[PDB]
Amino acid sequence: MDQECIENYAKVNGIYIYYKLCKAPEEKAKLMTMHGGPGMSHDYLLSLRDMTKEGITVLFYDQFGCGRSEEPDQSKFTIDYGVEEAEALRSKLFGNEKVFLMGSSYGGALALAYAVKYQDHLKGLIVSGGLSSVPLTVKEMNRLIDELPAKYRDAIKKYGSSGSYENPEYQEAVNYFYHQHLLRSEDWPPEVLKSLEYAERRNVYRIMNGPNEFTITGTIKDWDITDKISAIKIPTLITVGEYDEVTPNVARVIHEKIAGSELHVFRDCSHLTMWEDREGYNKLLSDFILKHL
Repeated sequence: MDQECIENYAKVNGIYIYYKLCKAPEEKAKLMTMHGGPGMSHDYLLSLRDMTKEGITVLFYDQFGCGRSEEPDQSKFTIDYGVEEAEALRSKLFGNEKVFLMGSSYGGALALAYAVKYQDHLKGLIVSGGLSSVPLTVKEMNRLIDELPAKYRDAIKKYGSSGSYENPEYQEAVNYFYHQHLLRSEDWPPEVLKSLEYAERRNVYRIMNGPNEFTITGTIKDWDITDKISAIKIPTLITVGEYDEVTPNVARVIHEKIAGSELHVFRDCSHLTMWEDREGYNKLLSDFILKHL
């Protein structure tokens, strides 16, 4: 039915990286996945496991410094290193095979940076709630914040300006935003909480990203490779939720640059669409993958 995903410890260049590879039956192609954050874990992407019964193998893993993986030197907390970490893993794990790369959110940005350099080692590309620019994302998130009820908006422009991220009136504003643009479900699945827990437990999120989804003061604050992605020539699927915290306008910019790419906006979905519409999401991706073998 399913076959017990297999877990193992790697050792890519210098450090220990955890990776879970759920295989076949009837191997048609492999799909490497990249969780978001930066600084979350592979867990919230587990819903994509269903695609194994479609002949698609889904490779999971905690990126450097995340989840179960060990973190490297701080100077390596970069998207460029994450790229080399992914390529290195692929090469050491699949030799010279071609593969499909999916990316969620910051994982989407990482996937784009990967593809830009190693699309040669790539069969297909999927970007969900991703971005080619952190400054653009931030400007869009600021608009979403301004459409928020005066209370939560004012609470963000007050306690956010004094570093009072711990303040209750501030956390209450973060939950409202999240339940509107991060995940629009009653019962947040367990896998989502584990990744969230992991984000706060390790040091990647705090350093590379910042305090939260809409306060990106970390090291990637100026990252923007919008001018490089048009170099991507492989088949590409871009998805984004209607109420997505990383807005569809952000998704459009990626779409415009990658010729032949398809763009899908899931209605009534936000950022974590794998959970909001698990079935149409898994279907859309598996259809895209198979038709591009």
